[PDB]
Amino acid sequence: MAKDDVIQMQGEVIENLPNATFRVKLENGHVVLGHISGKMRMHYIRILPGDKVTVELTPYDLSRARIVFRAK
Repeated sequence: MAKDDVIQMQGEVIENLPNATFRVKLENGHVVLGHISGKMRMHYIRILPGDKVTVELTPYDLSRARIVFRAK
């Protein structure tokens, strides 16, 4: 199936920063920085270092992605 250049990766949080920003490391070890938003995200969720979450990398670069809900 064809589509944009968006790909969901499975990584774990490594650090936590303000501005609704968070860092997660993929399988290669590289950490990506992004922001978390949405419905379940506005429910005052609990985030901590070591949690499995999904992140969608953008074509802009490999140093900025979108924070997605936890890894199913």
